[PDB]
Amino acid sequence: MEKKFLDILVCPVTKGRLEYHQDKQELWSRQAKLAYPIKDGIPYMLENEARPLSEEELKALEHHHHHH
Repeated sequence: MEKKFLDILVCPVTKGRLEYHQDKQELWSRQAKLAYPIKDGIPYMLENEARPLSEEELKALEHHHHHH
């Protein structure tokens, strides 16, 4: 039942849902068109460290990615 516990990650502005993927530890947001970096549990939603997503990536947010 351990969801909505650590699974409450949302954007600081749009406050929409986020799903993380390992390897790069990136948070993808279509609602913000950005991607946030995670440093071992330290999300950097900072202007300097937050990077935009490409259209491809944006388009690949039509559904959950690597959730299954």
